[PDB]
Amino acid sequence: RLRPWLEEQIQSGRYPGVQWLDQSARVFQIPWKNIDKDATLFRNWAIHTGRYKPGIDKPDPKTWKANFRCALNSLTDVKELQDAFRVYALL
Repeated sequence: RLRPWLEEQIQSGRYPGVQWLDQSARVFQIPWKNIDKDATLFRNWAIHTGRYKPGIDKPDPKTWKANFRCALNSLTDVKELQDAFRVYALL
């Protein structure tokens, strides 16, 4: 379920740093950066997967980021391009 969701998130542009680097190639970029106030991809992914209920349980970005890294790293159809940001290609 992560690949369909992630595609629209890059598209929304409502996540600073989360943008296409080569839209033709579906190559995009995630800002990989215990308090984070911002509405990051990790937070909204925890919201969407039902694992964070804003305002009623206490924010926790360490776990948001950890759990997003598990989902994204286990996608077979998303590959990381490697040599504070990660570059991925949709496939």
